[PDB]
Parts: sequence; structure tokens; C-alpha cells
Amino acid sequence: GIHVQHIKRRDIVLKRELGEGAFGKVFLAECYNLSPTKDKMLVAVKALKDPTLAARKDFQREAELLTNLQHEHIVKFYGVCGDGDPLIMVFEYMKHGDLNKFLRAHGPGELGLSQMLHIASQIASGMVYLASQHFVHRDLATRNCLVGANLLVKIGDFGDVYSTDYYRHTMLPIRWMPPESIMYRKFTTESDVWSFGVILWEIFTYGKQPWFQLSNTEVIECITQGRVLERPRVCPKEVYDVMLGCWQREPQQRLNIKEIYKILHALGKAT
Ligand SMILES: N#Cc1ccc(-c2cnc3ccc(NCc4ccccc4)nn23)cc1
Ligand SMILES: [Cl-]
Repeated sequence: GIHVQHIKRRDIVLKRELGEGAFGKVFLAECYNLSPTKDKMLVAVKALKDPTLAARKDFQREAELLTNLQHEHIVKFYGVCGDGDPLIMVFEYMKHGDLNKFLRAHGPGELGLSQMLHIASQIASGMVYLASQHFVHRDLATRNCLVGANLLVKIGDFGDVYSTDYYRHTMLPIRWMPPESIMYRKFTTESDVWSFGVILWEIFTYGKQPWFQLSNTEVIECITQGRVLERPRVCPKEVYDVMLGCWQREPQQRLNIKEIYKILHALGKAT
């Protein structure tokens, strides 16, 4: 089966808490004997706090998954740490934090069109990769993207901080979900494409919450009714057309992520 890379606990030097959740705890840390270059490098370390029996089993399958789910625009997974007490995963560190915060902090030094396209294109690139791996994310949103140096952007999936972005039972990011996911919890590459359209809207509104005006009930009604977010002020019409292509009511009518990437990448290269 899949051999997950193991990192010695003693090679991890914890530096600072980045965050906490009901389930996880994330640290910034230095890791020795990892880099091919440097002596030590920065990493992000997630330690599970007193996990269930299923949680343990879940952790191991996720580690095996992440071992090969590897791409320039997917947050880098390095391996698991220690020997289970507790369960620790080690990821690269992305020094500019989550994209939603980043967006809101550069909104009315501002992001120009070329920067917003570069951001969007990188995310679509990661999604092209995910689709090639039959991987359905289910919670694509800028809060789950991270930003590194030079506006490098990568997709993760993080376990609180954005509770408002989920609806009560497990939490669903309804504002990012298409009608068939809300109704049937049918998640596919096509519902991720729908989510990406909303990511585009987030980027071009500097990280505003979709349907901020509406209640969760009203959002369900809204999406089901086939209503869509309006074009953001600084969103070029072709980019909005891409958004609408993501928001086709019938999943098989949606643009595929390869088409979306091809368009956004060209536009970003041209501007
Ligand atoms: N599993 C996992 C995993 C978690 C974080 C990272 C990571 C890597 N660099 C940064 C920088 C900033 C950063 N804030 C987002 C965040 C902070 C606290 C808790 C949850 C999310 N998370 N983060 C990588 C993998
Ligand atoms: Cl330590």
C-alpha cells in the first residue's frame, strides 16, 4: 500500500500556534532533516487533539491520499510526524496566510486585474490537477486557499474562524454550493466548478461573503431558484461570463475546469 513519509518528532521544533479548532491545532514550526537544501525549513504542523477511533483511521487514509495529491498549486504535504500520540501532519508554511484574509486586506495596497487573474488562474490550475485525480474538494473557497511569496496561491482544506460561511448535523458551505449539492449532497467536479465561480466572485470583490445580505434559508432559496451573484464592480465581463459558465443549473452544462483554466490563464498572460 501507500508508504506515508515519516518525520521524526524530534526534527520538529514548534515555534508558534497558528490556529485551533474543535478538532485540530496548527503550529508554525521549524523542521530539520527535511529540506534537500537548507538545514531547517519552516513548516505548518497540524496535531489532532484526542481523536476518535474513526478519526485515527480517517487521519491515516488522509495521509495516504495527501502523499500523492501533489501539485504546484496544492498545499504541500510532507508527511506524518511522531508515532500517533498525538497524530501529526506536516505541511509547507505559506507565509501570507489564507486568501480570504489576504483579499480583504488588499481591498478598498490594492490588487489590480492582472493580480486577481493570476490568483484565480492558480486556483483553477490546482483544480485542474484535482479533477485529474478524481478528487472532489467540496469546500473550495478563498478561506481554504493559502498565499505564499510573490502571490503564489495554493489550495488546501482546513479544519471555526469562518463559521458564518457554513450552515448547521455537519456544516455545509451553502453559499459556495450548487443546487444539486444543497438538495442531494451530490458533490462532483461539477459542483467544485460551481464553487470556483464563487471563488472568482470572492477575488473580484476583495473577499466579500457571497449573499452577505441574505440568511442561510434565503441562500438555499436563492440558489435553488437559479439566482446568481451579480458582476463585481472591477470584474471584466469575460471573467463574469466565466462565472456564469460555472453557475449553469444543470451540472453537465457547466464549463469544465480545464476550459476555465485555459481562459483565465490566457487573460492573465495578456494583461
Ligand atoms: N491541515 C492543515 C494545514 C493547516 C494550515 C496550513 C498552513 C500553512 N501555512 C499556513 C499559513 C497560515 C495558515 N492559516 C490558516 C489556518 C490557520 C490555523 C488553522 C487552520 C488554518 N495556515 N497555513 C497547512 C495545512
Ligand atoms: Cl518542539
